[PDB]
Amino acid sequence: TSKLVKAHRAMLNSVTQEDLKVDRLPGADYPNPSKTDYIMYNPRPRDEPSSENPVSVSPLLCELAAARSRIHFNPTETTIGIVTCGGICPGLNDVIRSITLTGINVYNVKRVIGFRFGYWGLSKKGSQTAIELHRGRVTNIHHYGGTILGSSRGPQDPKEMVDTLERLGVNILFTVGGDGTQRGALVISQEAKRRGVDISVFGVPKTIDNDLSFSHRTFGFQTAVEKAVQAIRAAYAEAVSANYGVGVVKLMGRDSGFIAAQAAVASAQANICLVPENPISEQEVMSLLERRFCHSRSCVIIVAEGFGQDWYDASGNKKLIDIGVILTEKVKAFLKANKSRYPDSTVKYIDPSYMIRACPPSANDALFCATLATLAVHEAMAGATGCIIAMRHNNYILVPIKVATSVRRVLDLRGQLWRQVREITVDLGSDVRLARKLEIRRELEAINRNRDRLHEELA
Amino acid sequence: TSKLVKAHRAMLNSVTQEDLKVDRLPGADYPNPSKKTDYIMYNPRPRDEPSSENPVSVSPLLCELAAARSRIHFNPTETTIGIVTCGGICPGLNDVIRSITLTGINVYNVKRVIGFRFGYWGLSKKGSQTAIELHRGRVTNIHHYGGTILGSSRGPQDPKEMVDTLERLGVNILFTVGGDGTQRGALVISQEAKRRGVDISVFGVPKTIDNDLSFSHRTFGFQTAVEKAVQAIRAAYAEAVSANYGVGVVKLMGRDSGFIAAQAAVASAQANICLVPENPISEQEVMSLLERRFCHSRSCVIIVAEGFGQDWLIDIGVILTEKVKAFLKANKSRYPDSTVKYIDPSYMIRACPPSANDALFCATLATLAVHEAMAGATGCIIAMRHNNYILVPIKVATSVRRVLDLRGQLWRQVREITVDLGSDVRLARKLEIRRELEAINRNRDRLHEELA
Amino acid sequence: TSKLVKAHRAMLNSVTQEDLKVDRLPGADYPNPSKTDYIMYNPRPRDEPSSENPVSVSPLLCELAAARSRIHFNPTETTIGIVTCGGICPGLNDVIRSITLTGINVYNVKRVIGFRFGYWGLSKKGSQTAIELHRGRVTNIHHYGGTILGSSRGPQDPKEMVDTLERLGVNILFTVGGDGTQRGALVISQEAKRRGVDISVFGVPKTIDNDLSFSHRTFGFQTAVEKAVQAIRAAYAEAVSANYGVGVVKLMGRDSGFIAAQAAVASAQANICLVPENPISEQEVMSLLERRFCHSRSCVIIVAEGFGQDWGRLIDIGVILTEKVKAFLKANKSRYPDSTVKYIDPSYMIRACPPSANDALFCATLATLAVHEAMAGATGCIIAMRHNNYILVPIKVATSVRRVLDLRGQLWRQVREITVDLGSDVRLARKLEIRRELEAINRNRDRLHEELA
Amino acid sequence: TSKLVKAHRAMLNSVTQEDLKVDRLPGADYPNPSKKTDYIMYNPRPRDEPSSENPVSVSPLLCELAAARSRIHFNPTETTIGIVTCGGICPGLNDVIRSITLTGINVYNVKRVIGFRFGYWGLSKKGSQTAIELHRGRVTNIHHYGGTILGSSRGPQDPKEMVDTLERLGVNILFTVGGDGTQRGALVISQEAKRRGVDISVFGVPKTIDNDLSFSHRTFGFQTAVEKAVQAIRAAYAEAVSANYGVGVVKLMGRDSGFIAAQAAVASAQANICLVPENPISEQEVMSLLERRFCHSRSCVIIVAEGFGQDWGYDASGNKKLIDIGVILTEKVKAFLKANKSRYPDSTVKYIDPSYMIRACPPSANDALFCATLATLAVHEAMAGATGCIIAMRHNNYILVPIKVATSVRRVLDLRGQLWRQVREITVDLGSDVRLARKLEIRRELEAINRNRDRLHEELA
Ligand SMILES: Clc1ccc(Cn2ccnc2)cc1Cl
Ligand SMILES: Clc1ccc(Cn2ccnc2)cc1Cl
Repeated sequence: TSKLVKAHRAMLNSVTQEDLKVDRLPGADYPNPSKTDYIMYNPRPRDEPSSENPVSVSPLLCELAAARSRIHFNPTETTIGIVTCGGICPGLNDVIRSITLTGINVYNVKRVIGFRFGYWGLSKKGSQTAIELHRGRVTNIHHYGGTILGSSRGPQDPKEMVDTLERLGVNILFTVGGDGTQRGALVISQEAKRRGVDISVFGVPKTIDNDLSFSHRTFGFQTAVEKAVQAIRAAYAEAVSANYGVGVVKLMGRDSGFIAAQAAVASAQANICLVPENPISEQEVMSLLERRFCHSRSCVIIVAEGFGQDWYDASGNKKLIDIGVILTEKVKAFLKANKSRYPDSTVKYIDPSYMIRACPPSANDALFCATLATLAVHEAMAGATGCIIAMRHNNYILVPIKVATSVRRVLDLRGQLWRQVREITVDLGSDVRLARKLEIRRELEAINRNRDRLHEELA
Repeated sequence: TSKLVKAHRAMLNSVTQEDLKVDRLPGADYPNPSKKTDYIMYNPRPRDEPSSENPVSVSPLLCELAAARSRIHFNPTETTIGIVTCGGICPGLNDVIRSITLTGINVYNVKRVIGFRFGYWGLSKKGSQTAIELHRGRVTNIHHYGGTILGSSRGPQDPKEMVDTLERLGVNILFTVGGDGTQRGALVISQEAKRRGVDISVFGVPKTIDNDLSFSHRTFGFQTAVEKAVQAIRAAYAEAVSANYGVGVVKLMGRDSGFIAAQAAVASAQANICLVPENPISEQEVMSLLERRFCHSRSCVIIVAEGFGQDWLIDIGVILTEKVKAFLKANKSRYPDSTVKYIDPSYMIRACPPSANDALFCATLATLAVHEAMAGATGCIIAMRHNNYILVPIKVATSVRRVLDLRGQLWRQVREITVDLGSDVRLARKLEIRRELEAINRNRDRLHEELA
Repeated sequence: TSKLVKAHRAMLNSVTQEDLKVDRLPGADYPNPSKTDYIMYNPRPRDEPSSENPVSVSPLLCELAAARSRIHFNPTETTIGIVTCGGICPGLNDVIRSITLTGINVYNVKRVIGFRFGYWGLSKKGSQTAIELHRGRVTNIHHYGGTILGSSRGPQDPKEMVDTLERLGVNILFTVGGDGTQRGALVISQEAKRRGVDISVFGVPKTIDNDLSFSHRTFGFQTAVEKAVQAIRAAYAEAVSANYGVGVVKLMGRDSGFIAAQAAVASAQANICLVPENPISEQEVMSLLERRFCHSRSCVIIVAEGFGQDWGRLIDIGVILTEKVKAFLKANKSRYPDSTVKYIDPSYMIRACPPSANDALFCATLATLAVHEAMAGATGCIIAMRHNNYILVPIKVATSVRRVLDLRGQLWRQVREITVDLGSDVRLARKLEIRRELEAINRNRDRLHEELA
Repeated sequence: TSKLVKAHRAMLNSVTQEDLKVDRLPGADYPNPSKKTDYIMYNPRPRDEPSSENPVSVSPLLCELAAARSRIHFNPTETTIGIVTCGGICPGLNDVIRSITLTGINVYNVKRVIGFRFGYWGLSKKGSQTAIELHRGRVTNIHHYGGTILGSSRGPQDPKEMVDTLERLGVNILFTVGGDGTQRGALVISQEAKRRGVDISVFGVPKTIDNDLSFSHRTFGFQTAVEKAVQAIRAAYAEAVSANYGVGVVKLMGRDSGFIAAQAAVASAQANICLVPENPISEQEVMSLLERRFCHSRSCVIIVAEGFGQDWGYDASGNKKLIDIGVILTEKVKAFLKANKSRYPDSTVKYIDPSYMIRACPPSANDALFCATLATLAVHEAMAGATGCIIAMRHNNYILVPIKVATSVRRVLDLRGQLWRQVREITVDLGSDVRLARKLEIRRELEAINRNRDRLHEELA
């Protein structure tokens, strides 16, 4: 294929144009109380600019998401279900709210059910806990972080859940969660189709890491970066205030390190940036720290939680070793070994994970959540199922779950972002004597200029 | 015929593929002390249905991708870079200054970087005296602050005077950070310096908060502007809600667009009326929407773009404010006690550092602008389209401008939350209290149950 | 009488110890389901530290506010009323919430009524709009600015309002507003006592200007400063970006200029600071601006809304001062050729916002104590903060005097410290400046030379 | 001892009026280049009721007010000022550095200002080499940032070495920005420099975020710390609420006090349990409060001061040697919930150490102004020959406290005071019942809602 990595429980070994076909629940009878279009996967041309229009490098076309002239489900007779799974994430309530109010205010659906604490709230034993989502209940939930429905990790019995959906007359079930959640949602889809029950299962991709394939952005990412940067600023001030001071700060990234990268660059306070895409040895790290301490009394280390997972697997995804705490103790033991050279020295660990997830979204992420939701509803009412909504090239597209779980995104280590990271982070490939000379040369040239202009300012 | 408007002094009456060719200063001798031009389609939509072979763009237009080049035209250790910030301020102006400075110094190792004070006036013979050296030490933490250390000013100077100053200071590359007018001036400087046969690259960094730049989905400062706008709406709302028949008027940015007005209205979800230039309506149309709102609520919030109602360049905020006040003082009968609050948050929106996302965006826009100017790009701007960075000829970028698609999903989402006269108020208000009552009865039932 | 100013319709010409006696509704029968103490007005000693303990300069003693062993009203039989009057203010909802929940959760009162849009919500035609304040209704109101009850300026008929209080069985009415509100609340108090009706009227002082007498702090002030400072930072960046750029920024202060002062000092970006306490001429201002433009291309002017109220034909001193400066710079185009003047009214972003956590805690405490005291039969009085202690002040007193910047005080020192001084010869000052600048840069030069091998 | 606690190595067993006398360096020759000491009572509470004569303080103690003096002791244009920041960082450290610098330069026009790097180590022979010049240009915008440009370090140095460096650099005034350890060191330097008869003024700027300083209602950084704590609680709460039987443990500052824990708990109003050193309780007492909370809610938030429960797991450099009560309490709760899986089946426990986001940040504008004032006054008084003393804030006034006194006593939550009331008001009380008492509460909202229902039915018509 091209840019993407094969996921660990991939259902596809490649993606053909057929794989991108979005399952449509049979029928399209009722008019929207309010033809499918495509966009190219790759907008790069195959040839150089000749006489005729340009041609995509990739044969892949993606289905654009938008409110349909004809809808499949009958508005005033439909019941919408929502369930939030996994760890929390900025704007979870924003998705809940926009789904609720699009169903109520735009399609005028019969009712909206919010299932409590993830898939457990569709189990026979926790279907008792579900709640009614009227306007009054979601009025200001978007002003807050986490989820009013609550969440939980891991799966339930597909049969139990489809049982609860039928019993509550749920025509559309919106699965707000990560890879594992949407793979579960495909199981529910194939169970409800095994029974021939008219239910649409539709995924709203919840990943803060923004490692979603056929996606440039997922909701919560931008807010996560903003927060990460504020955590780095505190790590930096804590580290700078100490002689041979190290600040370790763990940012999100199991599979990607997009947060680690973008936050490192944006703060411009990152001296070392450890991401899963670029795995390096313990001694490689300590060597970068050693280099840094040649010329500065201060080092700041960004580490993605998915880095150095050799210094497993829960329910869907993978059990991480706490690389933050490991890396912290490794550095401490390295500095206690070279007390000779780095006499007084201090190492500070920061897990800002809680302040990053558990907060309302930036207005830009809030608007993005609102749009992702409203469109997901517009399409589920038009019989879309077994699919997610994502953002590519300024457009909203529908991706089959089977595809979206098969491939994942990952830093291009030859790309402009990672350039800008190496631009600011320690490079062993710089002679520190020669570099530091040419530095003070410029500093001196500049200060002598000011000296000259100040002499001039005497009457 | 697509989603662009032809600009007021457009230099092109159409755009052909030739018009998109980016001027390259002759020669490409020196190697990038760091380390074929590539394209992306204008329109990524296919002409046909998904058939056997790969899909084909609806539009014949191809855009030049911006990236660090294997071969550069200018000699690093012999080059001098010039920067000038023009017009009104904007979030992350200092971020662009800093990243240009430090990319030139730290990545290309240029001889020196000159910052011209207060816009084009700082290249005039009479203000070239005020220009400053941009060493690392001078730009260290400027990105943490709003406005511009160089300072800015509106309007033009003598092209000859400015090229004179560029030659005298040995400026090989001049980075013009400003709006439409600035970049049109920058093309004048380009054509003057080429009339003299002087090896200077003039390169534009588009400064518009309104995000109305053609061949662009995003301009630096926009996201931060939205974030701030939303915080101003939240204060307008709390001020209006606290009053019986309370109106909050809040003026957001938008001379030509109303992208801020729209996105902020939707994101806050506190906008009852949203006035933008793209949708001009009468005074009575406004007062009718306010009247409708006051049928069911004691509270109205009005978003107005500074470029709206320019037939009532005129302070529509203060006009609209007095119009509403005079309308409510007429109709005291119906709206007895009533209060109207004007808010100009313009100052808190422009004059502030960027959000981390806009900071990263500024940094990238800059670093790439340098990577391309060193590779002999001139008479062009850098913009963001479809997740990619592209080089657009100034002649093109000034010929068309962006504008809200009133049939597009964003404006849908605005009408979704703002007063609609086209809704029967009796029928709507009924179906409202029906749901309210259903919900109340549910809670009632569960509370009755709570006898353990 | 010394450091305070006499208010414009003061009910007292001085304050005696008797004037400070806080009206107690007769009876104290029921136990708190949960002796009055004093603090000195002035804690300064009359004499030196001699053999015996020190003695206050002032004879005045203030009643400390705290939960009483015995309360006057019967908890499960009491109804509490709240009304927010005037302009909004950070933490209005915080006061509403803490009063509500102290009455409910601590005293377990029968019910709590919130009267809509200020005194209008106690008028016969408006009492229909009042609302029930259960826990569920005030749960998260403190996260927001302005008032869920809503507010309105001006008075109503005292008789109409006492009529509504009796009809709704309101035993305690909490008046959240400024001077005018509490003077109205005393009228209601004296009307309800003219009828012999067992109602306690208790004031929670709402002033952002913090010009309340017998008070060092009022709720909303700290938050106001924080916001003011953020407005100055934008004014500054707007002004700096222009050649001969002026930023005018109007902060709160009708009678005081405490916000103007504290914000000027805290930002340290204020070049001129105009406050009502120090009224100066138009030409005095333009002279300070002129001085500033001798050495800098940038001036930032803090103006209190109550300054220069004699410049007009409150008058909008922000807009006046703005046009005056513009006309002065257009007159001296010769000297200040290109020049720009930017006005900023951040008034809306300052009032209409939730409180800083420190102001939220302060609101919570002001409220909870106001309830603890009203249940113990306190009436015709306000609660304020003096010298780290909470005290009860008779409204008659609190409306008679107001606070005001001490222009010889350390704060105003720190303002003059950073704002243009005409009393500096600019030639001699600017010399001694570049001397230090050069000394400093030569030092760095020396240390950089050292860093080479 | 009456309201205050005796500190662990207190230099006084009581405070008399003589103990409050602020050491004045002999002489007061030069005029303040800027154009008789006043007192305030310790306790402003009267002994008797309001009778015929003026009221009399309960306490005989009078405190010296701090303010710019008509006559100063040191010669401005001939004086050198020294600054050193010690210990852990704190909001507005740079604000104190800046205001001291610029008051000395701009107001007194002192000869020079030296900033000693990384605490007392920067006065040691071996680190005196690292000290820096503090000109206007160097402190211009440092106040916009957290931590210290000078840098800091814990622990002591040789008093002789440090006085050696002070004499060699001609430092007339040394400003010690640190905690009570730092100021006790500063008294050692004071008594060493007086043993040599060297005209040096040692003046303390109290750096405690915990706000446990005696003869002080406020220390710089406190308000900002609260603000930040509250934002950490809000994230702890949202993380806990999103889980079925979800616990959020959040460690706030408080080695000796728990003022942050208390004020943050009350202000957030999201705290279900609040553990502070002043009120030590058993492991089972905690788990019992959690158990109670889980009877009625699926969500618990626990505020723990770092100085609480220091007997669940002596004394190295400073006061003690703290066990990580955050991590202990976290594992204890986890093991308790894993034991009662029966009752609390699915359950989640989240630990949060927001310590770094609280210290390492610039001050709130209110704390910035407070830092600026503390500094400018400290300079105004050191120039007027004040030494062996700190500046603090009491009853809206700035006072000078002898270090010997300030290190002898410390503040601590009054557990019968209105603040701690307001904490118990919102935190789990075992003295509400299972059902028979714990019942009367679930009323109100239902009674209210039928009224609104009725009026909404009416709005047909
Ligand atoms: Cl919501 C979601 C998130 C990520 C992915 C692909 N992926 C990324 C990392 N591991 C799998 C797929 C989906 Cl459906
Ligand atoms: Cl910097 C810039 C800003 C806006 C536009 C398009 N335009 C023209 C007039 N209004 C918007 C073009 C450019 Cl090049």
